[PDB]
Amino acid sequence: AVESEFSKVLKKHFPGERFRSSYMKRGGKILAAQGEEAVVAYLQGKSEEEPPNFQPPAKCHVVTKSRDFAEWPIMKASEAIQRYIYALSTTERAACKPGKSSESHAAWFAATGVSNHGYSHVQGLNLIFDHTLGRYDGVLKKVQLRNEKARARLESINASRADEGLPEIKAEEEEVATNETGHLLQPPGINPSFYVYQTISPQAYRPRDEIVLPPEYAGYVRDPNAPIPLGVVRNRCDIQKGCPGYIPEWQREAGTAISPKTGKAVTVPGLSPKKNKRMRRYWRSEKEKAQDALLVTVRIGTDWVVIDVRGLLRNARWRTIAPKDISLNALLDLFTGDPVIDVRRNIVTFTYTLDACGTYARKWTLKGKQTKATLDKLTATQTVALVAIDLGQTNPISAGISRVTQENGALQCEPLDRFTLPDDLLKDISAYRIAWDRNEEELRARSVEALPEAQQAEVRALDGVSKETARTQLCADFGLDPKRLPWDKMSSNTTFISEALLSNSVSRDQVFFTPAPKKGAKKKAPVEVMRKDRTWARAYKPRLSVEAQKLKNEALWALKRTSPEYLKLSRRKEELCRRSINYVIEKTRRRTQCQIVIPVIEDLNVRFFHGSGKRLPGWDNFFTAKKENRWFIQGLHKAFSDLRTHRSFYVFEVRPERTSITCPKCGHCEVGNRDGEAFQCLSCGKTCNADLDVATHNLTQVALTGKTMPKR
RNA sequence: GAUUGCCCCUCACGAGGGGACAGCUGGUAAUGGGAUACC
DNA sequence: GTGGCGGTATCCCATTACCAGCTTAACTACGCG
DNA sequence: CGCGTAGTTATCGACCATTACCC
Ligand SMILES: [Mg+2]
Ligand SMILES: [Mg+2]
Ligand SMILES: [Zn+2]
Repeated sequence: AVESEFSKVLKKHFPGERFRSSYMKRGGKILAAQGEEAVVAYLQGKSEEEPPNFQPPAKCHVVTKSRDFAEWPIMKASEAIQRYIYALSTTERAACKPGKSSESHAAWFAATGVSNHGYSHVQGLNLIFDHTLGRYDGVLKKVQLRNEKARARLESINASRADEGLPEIKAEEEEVATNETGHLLQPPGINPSFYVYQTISPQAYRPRDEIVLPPEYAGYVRDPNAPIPLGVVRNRCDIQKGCPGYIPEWQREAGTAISPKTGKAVTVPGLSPKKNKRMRRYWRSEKEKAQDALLVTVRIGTDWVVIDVRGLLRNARWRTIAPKDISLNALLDLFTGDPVIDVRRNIVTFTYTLDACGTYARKWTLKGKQTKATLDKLTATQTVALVAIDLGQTNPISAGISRVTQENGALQCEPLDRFTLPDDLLKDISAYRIAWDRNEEELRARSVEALPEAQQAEVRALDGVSKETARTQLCADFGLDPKRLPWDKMSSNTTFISEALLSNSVSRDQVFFTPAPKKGAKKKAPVEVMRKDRTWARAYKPRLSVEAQKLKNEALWALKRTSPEYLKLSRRKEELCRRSINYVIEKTRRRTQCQIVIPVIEDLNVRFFHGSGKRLPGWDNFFTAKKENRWFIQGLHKAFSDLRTHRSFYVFEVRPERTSITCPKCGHCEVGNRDGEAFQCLSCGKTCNADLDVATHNLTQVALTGKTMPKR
């Protein structure tokens, strides 16, 4: 880090009037050009307390290219530069200055021997050069901050510990980012991003002969300064029989009816009575669809690319920052002129300008004593809603809305409403877990179809009688009568088989064993636990031939790697976690009738909130796969922390030490009050839903005050 | 009442209803599932 | 800063978490029509 | 002379807090 001259003049005149980037860039030029005295007159008027420093992304689709990416001089030049910089040492990088001018660019390209495959744009190269130099220095800073963070952690532990006891670790070994020879161990990989820049920025398609479009875009005309018409008609009940987009009679009116072929009672909600509904357009053929696109081009040389900007139009008509009449050029001016083309997916990611859209993004969620002090400011003027969130698996989210107001030197926190998210979102959570299991079973059932006809028959036969074979084999080997022993009440930790075994009392050798102590933090004398029925069931299932198993599982791996479903589900769970924090926020906002909602979530370390899958106890279900039951705690924890930056929300991370335990009424925190989802204090006998009422009541009370919950 | 795409559901396959919209890379690390092996 | 899955060692696959990198543009200049 | 292509040259700043919490 090196001080700048510009920083001095601002710090000397504007201590606390930080400005956003666009004014900073323009302001720097004026100072350097028109002297130091002329920058104040530009920077005195316009400034903001919290300047928007975040731009949402918008994604569109590539239509056609001149040739495949990575066949372009910029893409080859970027790769050649990148893999040269990542294999430099620390000392060599210090004497590697690729300066920002055209003259120095060539001096660099010659002094090192790296080639540029016919591409030299000073700005475009400068973008690549800084980003590559940035990544190389980033992996070196990253260790240093982590090294600093451990040192800071050690620093606290010694001073605090050294007064209560003697033991204190003196120090620890420095973690380096370098090899013995100076090189970079685990150096960054190249990035395949076509970073578009100003001299190349997208602009509305006009027909040039080098650019040739697929046969569907036969005549593409679009006056870039005309207002783009609206696709759908205003009343979709005029569309006739033939034309596309025809809503049939039975589907307009709400009600229930039976289809003519089979007959099922299906509720039809009818046309949506909504005013911000996205409109879906339908063309007769794929040629009409193309002529109603928004094509803009990006030319860098003898190789171009055409992209379809309907994606940006939807993303702008959803945020309602685009008038109903708008031109193609106006749409492009709503976004920055530097897209990021994704070459391996043919997707271009625009972002909004700070003027068109853009919000402040708080870097961190406030914790500790910042919670009280933040409410001290925000309640000085208006009242702020306070939703307290407590995650679980019986009830995914439990929320309590309060209404903090301020009287002199206190924050009256009115409790308003405790609720949980509705059954529809619970139904989708259940349906998401069923879809995952269905996906897994289909992949398994299609890996069987990848076997040759001989091994296929073996697998089909064995799986059908797998449970029957194990049952009969176990009984015959140890003589146990199947009927005397209950089967359906078999779990992962029951010991029914052994007790029937021990009732015969053949020997004690075969059952008891000496569990090897698990490598871990905790070591004791090793327990002698008797082996369970799940272990017996596993060890007696009929194993499949090694060769067929190698072939069968290799087929599954191939199907699994190239399966579109896991992306489908991973987005599905994320959007279902986000949908469940929007209900929460919108419900509290329509109830508290306040603009500003600051949700309060527990400071749970998501690494240990993952959960597990589930098998129903039983003998039949030892040989089936585990139904997936992973927790949404990580999803919903991240979704609230994302409200912090995506929508500039305040977020409160507060330690949930005794929140689920400490009785609301009294300060007595014994661990035995909680029993699951039935709380009961053991001094002032009281019954509340541990999740809904005591956990949220206590979370809010540790929010209004920085102090952590009292202990004894 | 917003032209593509993406996610979920219904469908008389004409379509209808609802949902997400901060995303890319890269290096590491966990987590869950599946298979074998062994005390 | 993991719990009631009996422990460990190989792999295989998926998705996350965590922390690095990113996600302009006005003004000016010069070779062609 | 005007317009498509393109080089120069401008800014990058911070946080709390430690024996439970969900199965
Ligand atoms: Mg809790
Ligand atoms: Mg709870
Ligand atoms: Zn009590």
